[PDB]
Amino acid sequence: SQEVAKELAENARKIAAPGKGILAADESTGTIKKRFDSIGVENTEANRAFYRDLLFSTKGLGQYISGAILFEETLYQKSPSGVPMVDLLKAEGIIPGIKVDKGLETLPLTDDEKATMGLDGLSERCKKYYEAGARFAKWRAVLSIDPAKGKPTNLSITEVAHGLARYAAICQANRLVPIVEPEILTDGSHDITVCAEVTERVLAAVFKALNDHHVLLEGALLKPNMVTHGSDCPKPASHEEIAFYTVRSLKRTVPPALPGVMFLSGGQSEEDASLNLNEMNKMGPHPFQLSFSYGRALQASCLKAWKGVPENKAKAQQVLMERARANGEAQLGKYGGG
Amino acid sequence: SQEVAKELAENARKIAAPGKGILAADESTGTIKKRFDSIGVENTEANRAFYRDLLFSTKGLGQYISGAILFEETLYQKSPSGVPMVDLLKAEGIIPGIKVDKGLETLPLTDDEKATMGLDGLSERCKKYYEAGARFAKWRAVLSIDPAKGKPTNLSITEVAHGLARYAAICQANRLVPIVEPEILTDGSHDITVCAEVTERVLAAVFKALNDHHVLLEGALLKPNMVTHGSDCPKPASHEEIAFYTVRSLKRTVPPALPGVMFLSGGQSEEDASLNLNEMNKMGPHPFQLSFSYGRALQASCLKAWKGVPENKAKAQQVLMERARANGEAQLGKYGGG
Amino acid sequence: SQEVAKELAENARKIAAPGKGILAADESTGTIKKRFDSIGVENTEANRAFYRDLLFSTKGLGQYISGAILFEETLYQKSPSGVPMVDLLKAEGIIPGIKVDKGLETLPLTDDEKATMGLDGLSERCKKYYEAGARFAKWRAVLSIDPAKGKPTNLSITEVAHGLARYAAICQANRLVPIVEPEILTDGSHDITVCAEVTERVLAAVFKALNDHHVLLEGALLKPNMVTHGSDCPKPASHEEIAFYTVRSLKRTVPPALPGVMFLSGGQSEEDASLNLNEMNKMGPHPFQLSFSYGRALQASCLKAWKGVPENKAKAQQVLMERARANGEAQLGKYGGG
Amino acid sequence: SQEVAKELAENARKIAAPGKGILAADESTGTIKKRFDSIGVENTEANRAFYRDLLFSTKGLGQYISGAILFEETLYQKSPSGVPMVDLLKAEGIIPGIKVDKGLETLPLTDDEKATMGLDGLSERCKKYYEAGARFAKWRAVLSIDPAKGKPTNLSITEVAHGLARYAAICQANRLVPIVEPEILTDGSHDITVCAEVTERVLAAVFKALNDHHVLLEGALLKPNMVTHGSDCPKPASHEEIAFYTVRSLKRTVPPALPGVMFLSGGQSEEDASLNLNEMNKMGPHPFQLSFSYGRALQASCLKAWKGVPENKAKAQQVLMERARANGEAQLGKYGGG
Repeated sequence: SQEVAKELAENARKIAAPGKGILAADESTGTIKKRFDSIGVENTEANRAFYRDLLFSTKGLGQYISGAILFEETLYQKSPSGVPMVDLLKAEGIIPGIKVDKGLETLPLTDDEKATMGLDGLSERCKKYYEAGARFAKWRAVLSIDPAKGKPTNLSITEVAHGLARYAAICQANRLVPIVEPEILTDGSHDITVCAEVTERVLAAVFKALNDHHVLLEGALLKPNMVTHGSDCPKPASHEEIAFYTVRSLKRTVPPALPGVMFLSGGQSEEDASLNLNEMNKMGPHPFQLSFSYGRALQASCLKAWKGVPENKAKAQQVLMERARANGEAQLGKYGGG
Repeated sequence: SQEVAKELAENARKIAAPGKGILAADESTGTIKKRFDSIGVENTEANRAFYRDLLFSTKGLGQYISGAILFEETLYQKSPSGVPMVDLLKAEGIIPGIKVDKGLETLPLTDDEKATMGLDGLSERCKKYYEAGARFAKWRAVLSIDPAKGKPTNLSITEVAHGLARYAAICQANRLVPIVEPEILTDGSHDITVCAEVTERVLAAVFKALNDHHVLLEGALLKPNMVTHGSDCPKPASHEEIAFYTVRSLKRTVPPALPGVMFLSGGQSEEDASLNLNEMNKMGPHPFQLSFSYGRALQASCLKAWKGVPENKAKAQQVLMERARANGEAQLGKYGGG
Repeated sequence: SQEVAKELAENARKIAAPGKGILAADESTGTIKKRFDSIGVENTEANRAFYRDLLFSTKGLGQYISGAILFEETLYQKSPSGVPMVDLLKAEGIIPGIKVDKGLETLPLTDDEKATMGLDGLSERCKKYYEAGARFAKWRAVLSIDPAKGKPTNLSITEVAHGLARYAAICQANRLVPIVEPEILTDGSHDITVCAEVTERVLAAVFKALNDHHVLLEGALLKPNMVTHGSDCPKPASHEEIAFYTVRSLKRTVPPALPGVMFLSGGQSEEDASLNLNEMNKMGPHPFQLSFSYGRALQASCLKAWKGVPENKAKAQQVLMERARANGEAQLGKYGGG
Repeated sequence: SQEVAKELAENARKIAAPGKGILAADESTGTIKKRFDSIGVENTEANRAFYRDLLFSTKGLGQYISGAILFEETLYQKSPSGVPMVDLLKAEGIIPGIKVDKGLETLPLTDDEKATMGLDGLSERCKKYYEAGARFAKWRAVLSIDPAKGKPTNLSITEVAHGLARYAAICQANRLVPIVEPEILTDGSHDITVCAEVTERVLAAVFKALNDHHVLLEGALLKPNMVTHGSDCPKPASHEEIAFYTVRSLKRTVPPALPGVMFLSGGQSEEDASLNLNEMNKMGPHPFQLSFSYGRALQASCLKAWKGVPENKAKAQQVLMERARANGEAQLGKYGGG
């Protein structure tokens, strides 16, 4: 359908807009519990509603945020003051997105390598989510690097690629732009060069599968890890190194019909997440927009500021805006540091 | 686990027992509605319970039937007289089995080629079904032959193989013997030789995938189509031909660690279904047991006899027994015709 | 080896230089026989030497031609006047290249689909050719489109990709930049959209294989067909269409680490070959250089001018220069027509 | 061609005849040099001719040897007394076979993992070899187990399978039964269970590729390693273990349309090679004939007896006969030890 293809491509380009990127706010109940913990907030619906409203009602946010990934609860939620979360996003011109996977399950007879579940009923969910205001979807797969254990195994990589390709095609049949997230975890003490090799291998398998399932790259986005040393390493790789190996790994594997690569921050500090993106965009221009789809790296300071205390709201929204601005500028290679 | 492997292999061999095979009684509500229609029975739970009890309470059935595939409702059902369906099977020494797929969905951007859905929550369902008395599972995939349209497409075959391998591994992790059913439909007017070529191609892909997912063949069973002309053909292929091409297609693709091949009857008459199996077992002995997993081909006369009329019960159970005996004898290559 | 990688990447970029492209002059004895026929020249070594010298001694040719693909004879040949062919190329700053495949052979049990032969002794040949002055290599694979016959078959595509990946890796181990040529023939009456679909499928398989064999894309080049209607079609597709579908097919499949895509002209007129390239480069800038590797489309007029008559030499070299200029300008999207 | 298929299947069954197996006498000049060394014989043609004649003229050899694999020299050789080597084989009713690979080459950018070369000109060679009296061919691929280095790598396995499938199809198009030899070397100190896992993985890939290339299994033979501990292990696995894991690895992967599995002895003593085969055939009957294709394990004592001394001829031929008888009896599970 030319009409569906056009819509998907237009929406994908709008999400990958220059100077903008994604707020990943799609923490499940159990994932958000953890965050609310760090600042000693109790995880009532009302609080989740307060926090999500705090994010999405931030004045001017849409200058830097093109799209927000929601958890299903939030998609159908109202702010404490009674406005639908989707209408907050719409007032800032931020496109609502929806996490659609059902999370992870061990692959039988692997060393705790994970499949991503969620295809059953996906098509029907996508239809409902579109009617609810979503225009893009997210599905996260996870791989581990462990050279001693041959991780990621063939089965790991082939499963991740199968699920991502099926999900992406199903999204596109339902007018949702799929974000394809094959996250290679930082777990371990491998060097950046090992991450690079594994990332290239995984992305080659993912894009071959996307092609096999007839996914329209013009109407899709990628959300990969940056290429870094493992998290058991004592010093992080330099920003220059991370940018070098990350851009190279992408240029080696990703066809340029894909309109955007929206990195996950994967445990990086807020500042590193901005600086590492900025370094890639000094190296511009590129075949595709290199931008951000950040959760913690946009939210961590905002949360630690808000503190569960309502009174801390304005301060926390200002802090969210500082980080959104930083990453918008980093998209353009114009972030000066903070 | 040696213990789990042992159990699976023992159970698979028990299902593929000489002189016996499977009653496929796993019709969904909507599938059973159709059958109850032909004889003008209304599809109440009570009737479904009456009919399933009529099958499973048939005295001596376990002489010829090693295993019965149930629909979930039936697994947790009681006969009209109040005995659990599973306890009827247990009294005849018939192993309960459970259909675990969630049925079919179109693959995006194919010409109505089908994925089989059901992996989400499968592992947990298998655990519950095992506790309920199931010891084997069934998952049906479907492929079409259409040479003009390049059916079955690569995407069709690769999806069918992926789902069957994932399902089989998940079953085995939960102590259930998986029946792997990749049914190539008879739709169309292709010759038996075309069916043979496609069957061999599909089975080669299925068994490579089973190997890739670490499925234990000793603890699995296959439920393939026989190799026949398409159903738009004027005369069926001869029993000798069907047996020739079917056994050859299997010998060309199936490793002999697999303990049984339990054919689906796929629209064949009750008599053809018996004769075609019998012809294969004159050609014995074989590397694996060639037997039956029949639904209509065991049930059609039984249903048309029972008529929804209770009074017709004994006659219908006698008729079921005639067909069970016929197919048990056919497993041994000793069926004389009926 | 950083050193070998650096050399390959530098040389690939030099071949894919802006405003320049490749003269494909690697006609075998039997292929060149045909050309010499059209103008009634007899195929003596001396004539082949005269014609190749006529091409390579063309004054100023290196303004538009970065590289020349030779046949083995020519690589070790002297011009009639006694100068080595390689030294003619070196005086114009044109990089010598070498065809290294051994041509085509039918794949058993296909409908005359072709494997490309040549891996045996390739590594050793590459070493010798490098010592002889070659810095890049060429290997041609061929695929056919026939939807009724399911061409190109899986076996066709997988063989083409295997041979190209093996060859490319072997070249790179020997310091030669591989030109990867998977030519999809124009044979048949399929529409441009069918060519596009098949081209994308083939390129996806080729680049996955290149990744699997550890080929360095930064040190390689692609020589694909343009995307066109089949040659049994009455009107050629418009330049705009050909450019649209060709650039899209590339953007959909080719990672942008590849430095150049040097099209084959595949039976196009000299003028179409220039105009179609020029149209793609109005659509610039691109993720990779889109340029030319033309044989007939650079040579046809030159040959028909020279006529086997020596006296026609200057005229024929002027004619070669007109076409080289045209295609150099087309690389830049600045060709005005001829 | 029914006619070619019939011939191949008949010949494959004749090679895999009960109570018989293959003498692998296809040592290249450089391989035979080594053997002639151990007993201080100088490697003249005349000696190679003497030794090969000593083997092939052994009276009654054809009771136990169905087929002899030759090196090309030997296929076109005469015995010292002037009889063609092929005519010696024909007088004993032994089918001549021919090694057709061109040996091994490193795969670029692997840790010295090997491709097998030889496809170029294979078809034409097969035609000539058939005219010369060959009716079966051999092609050896090699893989290593090194879990620390992820050997055998995907590239290793996929290359081995590609070459074996291409070669097998080409042989069959030329009326030669292909012996498919994917030898997993014993190098290293891995346990028998690791060998088993790797063997199963490799055979699954090989047989999927054979299917993809349209190889007729009924007209082919396999020559795999037995499943054993690595050669750096202090005690060999027991005969019972080796037989258990070897038969299981085959039953798990090899379709039973294949008529024979003719093991390589891979560094085993003459006695172990016989006992290990005999142990497998106590476990009979099997889906395919389990037999032998032995070089050293048939020849070692014969060579050490002959000593380069002509006078030792009769003794050496008697010794060859003892080992041929032993392995013929082992095929039948009736060898009592020596």
